[PDB]
Amino acid sequence: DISAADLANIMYDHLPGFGTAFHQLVQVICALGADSNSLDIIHAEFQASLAEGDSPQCALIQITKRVPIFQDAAPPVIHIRSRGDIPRACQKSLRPVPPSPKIDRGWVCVFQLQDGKTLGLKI
Repeated sequence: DISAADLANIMYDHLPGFGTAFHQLVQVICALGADSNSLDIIHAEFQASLAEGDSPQCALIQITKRVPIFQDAAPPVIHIRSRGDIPRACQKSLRPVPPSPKIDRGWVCVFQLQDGKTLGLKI
């Protein structure tokens, strides 16, 4: 079996840019998949509807819609020290967090500052 880190780097390589929301989503998919022994499934859903099939971003989103661990799953909260600790490329994807945010509905994660303020990352 493939490690979360390795599968992540494989995914990163298909992604335009750096530190985008889709990067953050890769990190979320690989973490949550690892917690569930689903990295196999995920790796294959990424390749199956990769070619062709969908764009890499679309293979990612399709993973959050098709792979069972993500259905009705709340986005993970990531605690950060400052508003600066959010990758610049994520800035144009940040939104206020609504009630009951869902990963399969596009919410990558929720950034929780020290002041208590939250910023949601949406794809």
